[PDB]
Amino acid sequence: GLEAVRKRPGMYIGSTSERGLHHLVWEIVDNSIDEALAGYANQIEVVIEKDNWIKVTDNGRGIPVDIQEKMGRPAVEVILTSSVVNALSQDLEVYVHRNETIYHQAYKKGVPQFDLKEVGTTDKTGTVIRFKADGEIFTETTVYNYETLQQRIRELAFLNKGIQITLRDERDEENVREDSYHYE
Ligand SMILES: CSc1cc(-c2sc(-c3cccs3)nc2C)[nH]n1
Repeated sequence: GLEAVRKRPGMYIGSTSERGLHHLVWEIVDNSIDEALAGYANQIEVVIEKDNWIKVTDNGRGIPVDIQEKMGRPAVEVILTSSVVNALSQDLEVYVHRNETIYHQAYKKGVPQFDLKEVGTTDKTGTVIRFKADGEIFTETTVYNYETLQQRIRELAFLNKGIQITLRDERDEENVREDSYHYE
């Protein structure tokens, strides 16, 4: 049902301009805040990578992977194929650390490029998400802005005392810059 979303993305997101670009980030970030609020996440990271991809990482429990009873498809796929961010992203990747394992799947405009598969072992838990906005949609600007992301990270941490939130800009490879907030 993400096919409508790439037709009238105005209800879902509101304006395809620069402010709609930065709202993708708060979508994913909301999820890690949930994991914090439930009592399992305490650490969260945001990076703007080269070519303006975006990476969010937390140490919560990891998205559920168990197979569902309606179609035999994993929980994590059923969930992402309903994601606004995923629909309006031209590429998107996910890594999950769960059951002592590292699972992985990868999309185009919300269409799964292959079945969830196992790619390693772990003794951690958590989720990683990387995505790259669909330019044919966000015509105007595909460049993120540090100050804007930075101000909002700072309010979120002050709103969630005890939780370490970090931002980093890796676009200028020779000059890497970082801020980390952790209110007692
Ligand atoms: C950074 S994206 C992300 C997604 C999630 C989780 S954790 C979860 C769980 C549901 C039930 C038990 S853990 N669901 C999602 C979507 N955390 N971080």
